[PDB]
Amino acid sequence: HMAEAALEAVRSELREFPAAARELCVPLAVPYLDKPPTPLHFYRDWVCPNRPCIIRNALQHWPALQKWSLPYFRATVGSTEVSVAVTPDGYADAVRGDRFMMPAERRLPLSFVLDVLEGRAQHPGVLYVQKQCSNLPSELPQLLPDLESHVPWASEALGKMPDAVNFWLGEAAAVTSLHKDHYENLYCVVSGEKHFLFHPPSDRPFIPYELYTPATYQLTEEGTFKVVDEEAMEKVPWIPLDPLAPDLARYPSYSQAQALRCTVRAGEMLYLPALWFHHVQQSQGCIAVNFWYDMEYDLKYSYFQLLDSLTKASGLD
Amino acid sequence: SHMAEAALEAVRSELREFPAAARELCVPLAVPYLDKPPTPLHFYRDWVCPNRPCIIRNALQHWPALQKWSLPYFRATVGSTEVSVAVTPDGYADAVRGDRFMMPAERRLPLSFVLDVLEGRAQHPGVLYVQKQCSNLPSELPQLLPDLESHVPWASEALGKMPDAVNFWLGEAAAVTSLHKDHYENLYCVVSGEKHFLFHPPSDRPFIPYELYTPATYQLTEEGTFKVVDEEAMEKVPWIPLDPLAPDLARYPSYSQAQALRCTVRAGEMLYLPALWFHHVQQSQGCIAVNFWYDMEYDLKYSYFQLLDSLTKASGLD
Ligand SMILES: O=C(O)CCC(=O)C(=O)O
Ligand SMILES: O=C(O)CCC(=O)C(=O)O
Ligand SMILES: [Mn+2]
Ligand SMILES: [Mn+2]
Repeated sequence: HMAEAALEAVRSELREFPAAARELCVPLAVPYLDKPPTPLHFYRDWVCPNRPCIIRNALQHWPALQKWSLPYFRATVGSTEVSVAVTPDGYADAVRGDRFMMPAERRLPLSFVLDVLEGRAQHPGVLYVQKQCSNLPSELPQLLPDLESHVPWASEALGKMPDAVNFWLGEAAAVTSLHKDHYENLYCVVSGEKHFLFHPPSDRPFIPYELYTPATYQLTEEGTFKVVDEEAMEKVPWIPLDPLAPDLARYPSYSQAQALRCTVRAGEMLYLPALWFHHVQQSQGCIAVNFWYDMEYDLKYSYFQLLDSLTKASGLD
Repeated sequence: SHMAEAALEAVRSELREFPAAARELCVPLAVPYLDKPPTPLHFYRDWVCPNRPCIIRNALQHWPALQKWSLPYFRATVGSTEVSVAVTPDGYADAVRGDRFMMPAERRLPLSFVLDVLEGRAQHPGVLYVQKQCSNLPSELPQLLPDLESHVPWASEALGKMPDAVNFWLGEAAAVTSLHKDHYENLYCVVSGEKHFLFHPPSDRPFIPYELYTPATYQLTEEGTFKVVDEEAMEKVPWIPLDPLAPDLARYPSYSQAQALRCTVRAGEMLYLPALWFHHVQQSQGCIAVNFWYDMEYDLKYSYFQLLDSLTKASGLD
């Protein structure tokens, strides 16, 4: 009886938190820094308040920035075998139909990827060097001397070294579905550009989540794609909504969230804070590197956990 | 419907678990000690941003006050100075008493008389405490400013701002500061004696009770008795009725699922009391203390605490 009234009160506060939080803590545009910050300034101004920014002139020390290019990769590591994600439509690790679709895993010489990117050669579907798991040192070690194993002022600020360094090189059709990571992320564009769409963690009440049975694409011999359910896998929660084409009929509440878009260009470094929902688009053959630092699990993390569970518990998700 | 009653219980269940879940990750079992002042970066990353307390030793060695300051030294130095003194019948200024938020009687007495009371050479009705705050050290006792620093340099650099106020504290052992929290980063410097702190983290809010009280002020009558005059001009004030020293578990049973964190801060030591932390304060007789208030950043942790506070009310736990 009366409990229903208490439930709507709780729901109203959860619905009001995302607006309150952004007016106080979320920028109106992802800000630019004229130069790398000091470790103290970085932690106080961006890391602790959990706020994104793009740092200019932070890679001028990197040999890679003057050297890296599709022709340079061909000459330098063309024969190196790399892991390449293949999908029919360019959405790896994304909800397609009623399944969480995982990429097809293929080993291919880098040279081939470069030909496909340049339109020199074809392949069914969409290619993306996107292995992660610190794929830069793991698969293209010969490129390590062309960059720093870490961002010194950022590593000093956080008091720890990165847990992984990943290399990203994909087709323009290769889109990363909206998701969040429990890492502090420094995303460095060496060539081309990346188009980032953001939601802050405090938008959680309006970001829909559902459980999907996991599946993987299997690439046939006939040049088509099959779906192989991962029968021996626990189910995985994921965000079904496309921020670029949101289904406001199924999840009207996403309109009450507010996305923050931005583009990061070659030579620029983006600080993407921990737990921020992000969706990523790239230019054809974009070359990028990102540094992952495990986040600190403190009051901000415990608070988000409460927000995430209460979003579900209150029936907003 | 029947689902609504079940949904509300799932919410309340998560809220009641949050304080224990949060403290396992974020709240220490005991207040840690530091052997020397930290660097600005270390101070921000280890204590401020994670929002957790510590006591810093050997941080006041540059303060002449640490060698000079004492009850006798003050008498010679500022004994004739008139200062605002809080007076209450029982030693509890800014505390819930019955159906009113009781504010102390503020009187302007020369400091020479306060020292007499503390040393037992003289007597006064009720309990004396110099706690006016509002930066009462530069405002009322400017002669003492040379004996210390106008701010804490390594802390000011870390927080990127200057202190919003510097307060002088001196009171009887019977004068207790009720449990409350501030919207400030607080650096509490004990110059002489000792202060005993009892803490609750912000995340204990689900079980920390709050009520709205009519404000009233004590009035000392010429006969040495205390009258209660209500403050009609102020709107109702929210305050914590509960006494961590004698908890009324019959009235507020839910405090038992909270967990207090106690510690003592001695002369020469500096406590970092993080913003929004609930704290309750006792002092030895004539304890001498100074504290720096830096305004907190109103960031995501503030919004999160505001949400937790609001949810505590919407859900019926408070
Ligand atoms: O670059 C991408 O496509 C994804 C990047 C990402 O997911 C991350 O850095 O956390
Ligand atoms: O010194 C006391 O008794 C209380 C001080 C206090 O409330 C504070 O430092 O914020
Ligand atoms: Mn990511
Ligand atoms: Mn206080």
